This record gives sequence, structure tokens and C-alpha cells, in this order.
Amino acid sequence: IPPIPLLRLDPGIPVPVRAHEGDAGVDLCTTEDVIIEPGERVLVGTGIAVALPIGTVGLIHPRSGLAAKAGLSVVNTPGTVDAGYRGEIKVCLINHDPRAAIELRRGDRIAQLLVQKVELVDFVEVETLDETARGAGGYG
Amino acid sequence: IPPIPLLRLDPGIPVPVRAHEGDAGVDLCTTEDVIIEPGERVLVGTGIAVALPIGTVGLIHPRSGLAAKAGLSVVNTPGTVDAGYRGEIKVCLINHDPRAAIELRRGDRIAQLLVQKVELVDFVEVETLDETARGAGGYG
Amino acid sequence: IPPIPLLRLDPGIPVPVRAHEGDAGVDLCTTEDVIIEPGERVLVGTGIAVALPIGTVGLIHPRSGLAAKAGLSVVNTPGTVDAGYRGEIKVCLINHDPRAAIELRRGDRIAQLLVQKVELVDFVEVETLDETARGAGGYG
Ligand SMILES: O=c1ccn([C@H]2C[C@H](O)[C@@H](COP(=O)(O)O)O2)c(=O)[nH]1
Ligand SMILES: O=c1ccn([C@H]2C[C@H](O)[C@@H](COP(=O)(O)O)O2)c(=O)[nH]1
Ligand SMILES: O=c1ccn([C@H]2C[C@H](O)[C@@H](COP(=O)(O)O)O2)c(=O)[nH]1
Repeated sequence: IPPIPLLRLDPGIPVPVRAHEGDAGVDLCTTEDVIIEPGERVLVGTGIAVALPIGTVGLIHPRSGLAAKAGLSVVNTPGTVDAGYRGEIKVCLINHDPRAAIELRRGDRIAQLLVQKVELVDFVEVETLDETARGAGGYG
Repeated sequence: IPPIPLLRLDPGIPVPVRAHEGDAGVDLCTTEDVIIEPGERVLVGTGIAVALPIGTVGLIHPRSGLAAKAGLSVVNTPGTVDAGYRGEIKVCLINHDPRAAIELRRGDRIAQLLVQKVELVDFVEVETLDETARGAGGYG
Repeated sequence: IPPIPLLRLDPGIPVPVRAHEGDAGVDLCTTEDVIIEPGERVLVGTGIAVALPIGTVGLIHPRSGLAAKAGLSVVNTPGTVDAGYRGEIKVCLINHDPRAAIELRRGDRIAQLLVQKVELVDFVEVETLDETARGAGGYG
């Protein structure tokens, strides 16, 4: 698989690497210290820009450990990085703990980045849809 | 790629379109005005139904801008739209800001819809699993 | 498609099944009773371990009904289960309702598990990225 071009915007942030051979994501870091009070959110930079190939999408997922241990998550999760995006990747972090603030230092790992294929499809208006077993059963 | 049949249930909502050639998602709108007080959630309709082909899934992701700027997100994110679903697509919105209510008007864009392949696999019970390097290391 | 080896760690939890032929996910249950007070979170076990093949990822999504009806969600959503993981799958649940606690009993369905392909790519540092129409337009 062709590697993804990565631009290091911040010399103090390492190039992300895959920790185990089949791991879905690579770690993303914050380029700045932040204290996130309970219920508050903050947008931080990751120090990198990428050129994802057309046909793929980058997905920003919360880190599992910080989620369970501190309530740290991502407001717009899964964060959606489009193939044509050439800016710095940013993460919108939120503290879901009711009591304890979260302190993050520059260089701390804050999220993980997955790359997947996406169907670049068009939607064609029709007058009727075919029928299925599941039907209109759903709870939005 | 074969286009996806789309049924317009609401004549006041446009047919979604892909804004740039490789963008992962298309915009979804609310069919109704809502004011979402801090910490509250609401289920809104999008005015469309689709027939996704077997082998794919529709994913409802929060919009990036509204997430960072107002704290708007989706409670069940990523919202999972099954291939056999033939009802109106709905979005369960939540206001994660601690202070400021969010006002959305009919026609406002509230989320984005991605289409991806999904593995329709069966799970076979075994007595033992093979071993790996990562192991049982995880923080749920 | 080759079925996924599943290890039942808890004899009181059923083997997950796909409810309709094209449904994206299978149901995951909690192995324990929990009461989740408003704004609080809890890590529960699902009673199963799996061996996902290299090249895939397991994704833990909130259940749609409980999200809209009770505010139940997943803190690290989408929960990311790596191919090399051989431990018990766990779910970090959170109550986003401001008022009403959520009571879940052992055996209740709490989430859904999807399986998708993931691109196991490397990132190669470059000095410059190519240019696109979308550009650096984004709201993290
Ligand atoms: O954000 C969502 C999530 C689900 N659904 C619809 C389409 C799904 O296939 C159906 C699933 O609901 P349950 O069958 O899981 O209740 O609900 C939505 O409209 N929006
Ligand atoms: O919702 C989740 C997320 C992760 N994991 C497990 C499987 C993952 O591969 C492992 C990853 O945890 P870390 O290695 O990132 O700590 O934890 C879960 O059981 N449930
Ligand atoms: O978590 C996120 C989400 C989005 N983006 C960037 C890359 C996206 O393509 C662009 C999309 O933003 P809008 O064009 O949707 O405003 O923002 C991020 O850096 N981080």
C-alpha cells in the first residue's frame, strides 16, 4: 500500500507510527499544554498535515485509556479528515468527567488516526424505494 | 459506482451533494427548528430516505464547525444506518456546551453522511484463540 | 467471508448474531448490573473475546434506541478493537442525560460491534504536499 505523504509542521512532534502490525490507528499528539475543566472543550493542533489519496478518509478516534480513566473524548468524533484537506490536523477535545479537570502537556498523545476507504457515491432521486424486512424500524 | 436511490420525503430539503470530489460525507439538514439547551438532546428528521446496497453502511458524523464552535454533537455517533433501512433518516443531536443554548432552523446543516463497506461476517465459537504480541492489553 | 473466531468468556452471555442480512453490527451485552447516574461513566465487560483478521478493525458504536431514549452513549466512541487484541471486549458507557439515571441489568444489550477493513499504511515525511481545491479550509 502506497505510504501517505506527511508534512511535519512542528519539529517537536514525532512522525506517527503504527505500534503493532495490525493496529487500526496511529497516535496523534497535542502541540500545546491545555487544562480542560469539567464539561469544557478545546481545539488543539497536532503538528501534522497529510495528503490522503482520493477514495480514502482519515478518522480521528478518542484514545481508549484516557476516555475510561479521565473522561477525555472528541466532540465531533469520529473526526472526519477529507482526502483533499491540506491543513494542519486539529482535534476538538472535551472533558466528560463531572469533577476532575484534565491537564495535557505538549507532546501528550490525545487521539488516534485511522485511514479507511470511503464510497464516493452520488444520490439519485427516485419516486419509490424497494421494500425490505427491516423496513422503517429505527430509533434515530 | 452505482448511485444510491434517494427518496425526498420533504420538498423543502435539498438533495444532498458532495462538496468536493474526494470529500467523505454529504450534508444532512434538520427538517425543523429546534432550540437545544445546554446538556439537552433532541431527535430531528432529515427529510430523506435511502436504499443503501447490501454490503454497505451509512454513517452519521457530527459537523466539525458546529462541534468546535457551539459544542453540537450526535449522541449515538457515529449514527449507524443499516442497508435494509427504508425509513426517514433521523439525527439525535446533543448540546455539549455548558452554558449557551444552540438554535437550529429548518434547513440548517446538522450532520454529515458517509457511505462505507462493512464486513457482513459470522462469529464462530472456538475453545481457544491464537496468540499475538498485543495480547490482552487494553483500556476498554 | 471467513467467520471470526469468538471465545465465550461468560456462559451467561449469548453468541452475538446479525439480526438482518445486511445489518452493519451485532449486539454486545453487559456482563454486570450497573446504575449510571447522570454525567457518570462506567467500564463494563461484554463476555467475549475475538480474533479479528489482520487488515480489519472492530468498531463499538452506541445503540440508537438507548441513545435517544435515555442519553446512553460510549465515551471513546467509536470504540476501536485492534486485530491483534485477544482480551475481553469492554465498553466504556456514559449517561448524557442531565437528570435520569440509567439502570442496566446483566444481559442487557449496550452497544453494537461492526467489522470493517482498515488501511494499514505508513506515513512518509515529505517537504511539501500537493495542492487541492479544498485547501486548508477546516474547523477541526
Ligand atoms: O443516527 C441514526 C441511527 C439509526 N437510524 C435508523 C437507521 C437504522 O438502521 C435504524 C437502526 O435502529 P435500531 O433498529 O437499531 O433501533 O435506525 C437513524 O435514522 N439515525
Ligand atoms: O471500546 C473499547 C476500546 C478498546 N478496547 C480494547 C481493544 C483494543 O485493541 C485495546 C486498545 O486499547 P489501548 O491499547 O489503545 O490501550 O482495548 C475495548 O475493549 N473496548
Ligand atoms: O476532527 C477534525 C475534523 C476535521 N478536520 C479538518 C479536516 C477536514 O476535511 C476539514 C473539514 O472541515 P469542514 O470543511 O467540514 O469545516 O477540517 C480536522 O482537522 N479535525
